[PDB]
Amino acid sequence: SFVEMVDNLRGKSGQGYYVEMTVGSPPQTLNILVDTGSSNFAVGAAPHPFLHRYYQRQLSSTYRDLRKGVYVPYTQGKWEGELGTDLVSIPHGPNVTVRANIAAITESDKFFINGSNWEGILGLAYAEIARPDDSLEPFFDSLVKQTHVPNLFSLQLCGASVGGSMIIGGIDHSLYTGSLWYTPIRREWYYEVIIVRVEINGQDLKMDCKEYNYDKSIVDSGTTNLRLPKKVFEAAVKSIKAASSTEKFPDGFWLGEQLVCWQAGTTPWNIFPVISLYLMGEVTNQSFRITILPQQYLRPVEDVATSQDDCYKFAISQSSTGTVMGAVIMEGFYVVFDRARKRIGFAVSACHVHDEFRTAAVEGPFVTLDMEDCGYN
Ligand SMILES: CCCCNC(=O)[C@H](C)C[C@H](O)[C@@H]1C[C@H](C)CCCCCCCC(=O)N[C@@H](C)C(=O)N1
Repeated sequence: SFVEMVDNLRGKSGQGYYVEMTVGSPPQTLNILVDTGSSNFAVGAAPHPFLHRYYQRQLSSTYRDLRKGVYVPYTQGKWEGELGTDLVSIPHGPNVTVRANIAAITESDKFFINGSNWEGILGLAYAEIARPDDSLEPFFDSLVKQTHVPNLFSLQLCGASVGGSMIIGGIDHSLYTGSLWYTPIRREWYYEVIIVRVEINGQDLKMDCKEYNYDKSIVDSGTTNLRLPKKVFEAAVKSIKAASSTEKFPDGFWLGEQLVCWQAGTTPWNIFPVISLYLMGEVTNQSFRITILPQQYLRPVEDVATSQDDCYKFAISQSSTGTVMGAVIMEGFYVVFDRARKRIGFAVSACHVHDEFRTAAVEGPFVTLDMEDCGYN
């Protein structure tokens, strides 16, 4: 019955993917952003210039107040509100209803996005990072505990205004090609994984692999870019710069502060390198790799002015809180969050965006010694 969930995600490029949900009785319809980078379910519950609608507790007969405040800070954006519970369901998801924790957003800062079309957020990670603390059971945990929905979900994010699928409770084989490759969820808080090697156009960056996970490495559908720790970010940009030297860039471009353009249909993709991220595998000394095409880290940005050229923004940015594999990475694949078996699977997506002479891929197996040493402690 997964076909009913295919194509249940929508969104605007760079503004997150959202799924439709209903909260309260009678059911209140809202678009909720899917965030594997957090664990709190929250919805705008008070007027806001960027919100077209919001959760109205006074109109729901099943709403229960928990009489507790809550605040949640993200890499960018934050909100605070009032905790409570209410009945929730997903129209284009499993046919079930569950009572879950809901944070009614009363105040926010740089959280809601103008014209994004979503009014709430669904944190799909674990209770360990839930606010105010791990006692606030996350939505998916509640779903799994109250219903017969298996403990896993998969995300198929399709880039270029964007669409995709969140298959709740299973894997839909019609959405990917080739084999699924699994990497262990290191610890159950963020969906933390371990990167064991990085190559750019087939050349190893040759850094201590701990640097790749310096602090941590997570998979986050709620982050647009591929975010890399300082040292790693610098090595990558240096490499990407050198490979594309035969072109001129505003330099602010490499910081994501300025976009580059080219005459329509003349983008020199061939000069931008593919990036291969090797992830720890399921067996001893075994890993696999996923390769990223420049069409993924060069996010298209429409030019409101003279819509004659194709412009793009560099979607790889520096981080101080570890590596973040955002939409830039996920859009190229079918990603399975197999909580039950504590692993995350990757497979080439059916909606992959491949160029003409190169192909995004998930390949294995590779042999890699001392992978455990790649994890930061
Ligand atoms: C409270 C512990 C968990 C905190 N988790 C996070 O902060 C994760 C890593 C980031 C979240 O996914 C947040 C989720 C944000 C609020 C909402 C999605 C907004 C659409 C994408 C906007 C551009 C973007 O890329 N935002 C990143 C920088 C971001 O902060 N992402």
